[PDB]
Amino acid sequence: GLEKTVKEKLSFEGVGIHTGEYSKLIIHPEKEGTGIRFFKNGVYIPARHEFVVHTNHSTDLGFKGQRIKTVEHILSVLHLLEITNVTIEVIGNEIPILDGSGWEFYEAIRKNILNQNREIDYFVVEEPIIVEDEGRLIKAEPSDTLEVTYEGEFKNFLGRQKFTFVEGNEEEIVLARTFAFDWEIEHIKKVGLGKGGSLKNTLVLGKDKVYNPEGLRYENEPVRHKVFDLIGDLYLLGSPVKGKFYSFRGGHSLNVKLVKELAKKQ
Ligand SMILES: CCCCCCCCCCCCCCCC(=O)O
Ligand SMILES: CCCCCCCCCCCCCC(=O)O
Ligand SMILES: [Cl-]
Ligand SMILES: [Zn+2]
Ligand SMILES: [Zn+2]
Repeated sequence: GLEKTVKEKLSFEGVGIHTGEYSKLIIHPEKEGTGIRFFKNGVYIPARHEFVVHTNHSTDLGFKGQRIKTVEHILSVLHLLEITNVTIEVIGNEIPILDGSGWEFYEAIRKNILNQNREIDYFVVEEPIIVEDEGRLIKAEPSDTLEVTYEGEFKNFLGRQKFTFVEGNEEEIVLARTFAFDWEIEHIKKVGLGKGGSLKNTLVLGKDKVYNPEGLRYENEPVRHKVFDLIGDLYLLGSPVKGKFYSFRGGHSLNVKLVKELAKKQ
């Protein structure tokens, strides 16, 4: 595939799920070889693993005193559409959560793609690798196409379920929303996070119920979202990725761990 950017600048605004503050981003086109980078208060923050500063409840990046929380959804959409050269100006300290999925990002960007004059140099997983953390595990192996499987084991009605993404099925995960278990909301609030969360941007699940009146978009929306999250974190490798991944109860922390190990080996 050819490197790509946007035909014209695109903007999105709303509240940050964690800061609860107003935030906006403006995606500006860039020439070939530029890569993906954020811009905040005068500083450019490359969308790469070296700049990750936090991974609990979101993937946050930072450089020279400037931080941007929750980049996983916008990066996932960019990765899925193979947008390789753009500057994402950010107003605020976090990417707007919108409806909790990548839908708005996806539909807007997909309609404004601009192919460029340069072949994409994909990050190709060369050899099998596995990272673990108290039961949680992620395995990556060679593959000509990006394939991502997530298997969860939930302590509620969801039980054990899995979902596999394969190239071409982007629409099957870009609508999956951010979720959250009622028994964990106090903690999230207590650690200074989740200030902008609401039934409008997050699926709240109980031991045996779904609080949102709209219910789940798919019986397995949570695992679909996890796949969506992992795909965004994988883009932190600096280039579109080709490989087969299997995540069992993985989260941002483990996702970034895998990314750093892959980058290290290669
Ligand atoms: C670990 C990942 C997730 C990010 C989740 C942040 C969102 C915080 C939750 C806010 C929802 C509050 C809803 C009130 C509780 C209720 O109705 O039972
Ligand atoms: C179903 C749409 C209704 C809006 C969703 C209701 C959830 C909002 C409650 C959290 C907002 C309060 C933030 C705070 O804790 O100060
Ligand atoms: Cl925490
Ligand atoms: Zn926590
Ligand atoms: Zn997410």
